[PDB]
Amino acid sequence: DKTFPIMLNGQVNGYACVVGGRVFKPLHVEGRIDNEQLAAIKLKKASIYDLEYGDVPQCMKSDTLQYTSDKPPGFYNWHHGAVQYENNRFTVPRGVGGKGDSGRPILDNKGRVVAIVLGGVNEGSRTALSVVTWNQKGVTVKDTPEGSEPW
Amino acid sequence: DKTFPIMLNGQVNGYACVVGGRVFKPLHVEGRIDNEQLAAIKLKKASIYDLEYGDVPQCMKSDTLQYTSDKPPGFYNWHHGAVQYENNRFTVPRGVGGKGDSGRPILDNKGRVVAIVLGGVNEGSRTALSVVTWNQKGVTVKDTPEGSEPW
Repeated sequence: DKTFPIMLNGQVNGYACVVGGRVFKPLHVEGRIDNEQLAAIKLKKASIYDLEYGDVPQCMKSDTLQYTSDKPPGFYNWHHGAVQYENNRFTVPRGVGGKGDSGRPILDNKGRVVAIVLGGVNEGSRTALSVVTWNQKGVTVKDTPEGSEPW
Repeated sequence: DKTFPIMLNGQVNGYACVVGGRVFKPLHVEGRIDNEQLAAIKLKKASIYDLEYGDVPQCMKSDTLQYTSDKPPGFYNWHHGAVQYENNRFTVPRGVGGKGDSGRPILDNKGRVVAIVLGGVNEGSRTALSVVTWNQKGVTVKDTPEGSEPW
């Protein structure tokens, strides 16, 4: 995958993934993008989903396909781990989920983008993440667990 | 198959397809057909649906069988390559998409016509084709991409 990151004062603060139809960048994290071809994309504020407007040129758009709703309880790959659950997120091994590394998509076996992470730093021995998703009919619904912390 | 070129001062500036029941020829092109039995065709103008008068008799009828709706997203036999999608045209690579080759049919695995190209010289790194499609029961739909120049 080719998801360009957000650089704030030398280090990283988030990952602004590129999905066909709408480029995603969480407004919870800050910093400037460093792609000069994507630097002219208009920064448009949106709702509590922390969404950036998709003014992507069409030929380098839809390079990353996106999984629809009715997602199974099957096996998914996280970029530093693995998760297996349908309604909420499964237990993840600890250590991952620190600070300033959110926005990385949760993929599937076919490589389609299923979900975009927003939180999930630490929630005990079993780690559950606050993550936007598609519920049943294409409704783009965010979901946080109890006592969640932004990432 | 059986598709005809349109002559304009000795050079090719379009391709005319024939389907069982009615012939086809794009509106944006002009010239003379390359057949004596197609020289008596009553030419007429139409809307962007690209409707021509198929007044050919029984002598060369039943040339290309029409493909119905419920088209699968699989392989399709383009003349200069292959197209693999249903909702819109698959991103064909560069090089193809020149000029003067309008109206070329996109065939199937069983030699059945399913769409007729109209435009899209260049979109950038990829190339989207504006074709005519049949939506759900056989109603012909003209589908176009953003800013597609006729071709």
